[PDB]
Amino acid sequence: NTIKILRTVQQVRQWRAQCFLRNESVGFVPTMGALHAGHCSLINQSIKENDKTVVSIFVNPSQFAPHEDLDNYPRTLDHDLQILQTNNNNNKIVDAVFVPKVSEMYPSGISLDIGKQRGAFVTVHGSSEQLEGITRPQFFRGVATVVTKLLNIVQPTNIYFGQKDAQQCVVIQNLVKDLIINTNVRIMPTLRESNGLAMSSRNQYLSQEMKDKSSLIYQGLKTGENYYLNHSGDKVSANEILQQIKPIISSDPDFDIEYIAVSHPETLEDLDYVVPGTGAIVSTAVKVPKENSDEKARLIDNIILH
Amino acid sequence: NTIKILRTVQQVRQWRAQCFLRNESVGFVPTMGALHAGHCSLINQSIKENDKTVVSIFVNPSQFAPHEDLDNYPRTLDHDLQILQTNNNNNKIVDAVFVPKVSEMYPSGISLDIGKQRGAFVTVHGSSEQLEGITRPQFFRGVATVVTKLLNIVQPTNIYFGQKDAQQCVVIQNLVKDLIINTNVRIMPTLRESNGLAMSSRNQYLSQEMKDKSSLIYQGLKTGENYYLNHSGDKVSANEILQQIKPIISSDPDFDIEYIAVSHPETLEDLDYVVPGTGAIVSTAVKVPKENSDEKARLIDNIILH
Repeated sequence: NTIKILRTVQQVRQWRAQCFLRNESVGFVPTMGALHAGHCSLINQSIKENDKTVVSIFVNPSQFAPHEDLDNYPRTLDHDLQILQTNNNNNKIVDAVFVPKVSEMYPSGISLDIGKQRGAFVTVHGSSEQLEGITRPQFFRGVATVVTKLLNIVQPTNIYFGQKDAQQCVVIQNLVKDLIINTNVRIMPTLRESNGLAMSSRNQYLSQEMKDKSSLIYQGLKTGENYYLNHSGDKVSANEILQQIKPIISSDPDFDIEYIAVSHPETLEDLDYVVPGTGAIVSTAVKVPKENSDEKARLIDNIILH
Repeated sequence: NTIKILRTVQQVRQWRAQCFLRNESVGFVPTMGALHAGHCSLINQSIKENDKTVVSIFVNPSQFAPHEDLDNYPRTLDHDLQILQTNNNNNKIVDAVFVPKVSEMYPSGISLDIGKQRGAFVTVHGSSEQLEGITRPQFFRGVATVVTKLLNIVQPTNIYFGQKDAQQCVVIQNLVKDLIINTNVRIMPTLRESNGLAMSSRNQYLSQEMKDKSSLIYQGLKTGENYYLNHSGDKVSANEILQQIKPIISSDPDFDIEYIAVSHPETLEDLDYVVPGTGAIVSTAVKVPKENSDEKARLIDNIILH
């Protein structure tokens, strides 16, 4: 009837053991808090597909680099609980939310200084170094490590991720494949504002004109997608797809394009051709102006070719 | 009634799902084949403690280094099946044995060349670099990676290891602690020949005088243990314990002592004092003559202080 807040691993074990006893499937949505409509899309899918659903809220230290001041990451638990309650008014419910301390998730300790780290860590080699990993070479080892721990605590039937973090989704798919984990990885299409802007935590605090300006990014990617579709079931030049997107995201002089890539959906290696039956991940990272000064927000988005 | 040979992950999933349906606890003994009485001691404990028991036989490539010719590791499956049947005559039974191909355990491929490796790997930092890891710096990453995969395939209630590989046991205990895995790690005392020699695969093919000569190693360690016991519940100098052992293993001029260590049972850092209530792992690696020429066998053994 109401959401159980689980603070410790043993509390989750007890909660999950009762799900086991009841023969209930268990969906799992991992988050770092600061919930928004995108997270609710995942949660609502978990509720459709599973008898019971649990959400985690944990700001994972090991995906941050030492030069980042992790102490100013926003803690918004009361807000997040409200999101979860308001979404529940709009539907089974979210049954439990897991909000651990760092020491529960890292019983042997954790440092941002990799030279000081101790204990078990997981690296998905070959999925972690390119694209988003270039500016954050430590990031996907942190992600794979904490998702492994969460999967071992919750032991879900299904775990849910949003397509907007495309490389992250590939890292998790290969994590589950390679560690041979008994869970389904469910990748949900990105939830978008009306104008096509991918949902993010920035959205709700930007002016309408700000969000409208940023919707050009998706508009660029959609043009590349429409190009590939018209050419069918013969292979399509990846570079020719890139030439449809870049001039459109370039149409705004204020945007700084960090990359636009056409990548194999399993190995993330650059493609020369997109083949129907295999497809591609077409992803980008773009710097857009924030509100004032020279501070700029880094937005990512992508579209999947099949 | 007879042992099911499971070849694929899906076969194990089906077998384990029937154990789940039957509400049966599941004990698990992982091996690389070439079974001997030591393995049977683990298996017999698993049968005492669990409704169902499964053994794996898998020579794991990722714990070997490129200069090692993995192709001459002995494959003895028919022999191992005989061990498992003969031990079963002496008792529930071993219900299943899992004998996978490399490609099933490494779906993204495997190389001994670490620079060519791809996919998820697990490292237990801080437990992997000292002692046995000095001559084999790649070894315990290989071990932690394959045990993680096996634990995710079998999903056992209990997993069994022998104390003789003391560092290996610490690596697995910290693996399960740090990845927060829902299994008990059961460490069984080392099974020994009558003269005290730790059971190994070499034993059965050495002359009686060969095994009798090698029993000096355990005899050295036992003297250090008896020293620590007499001093009680005050702390005991670790170096003074070492001075009881080394002259005894040195009594044979043919033995080459690689190390003798007094180590913290959780961090494996060198101890200056062994404190009752914490204790220590006292371990050694010794080169002894093999049969002829200059080839020498590397033996390891240890004793646990409490």
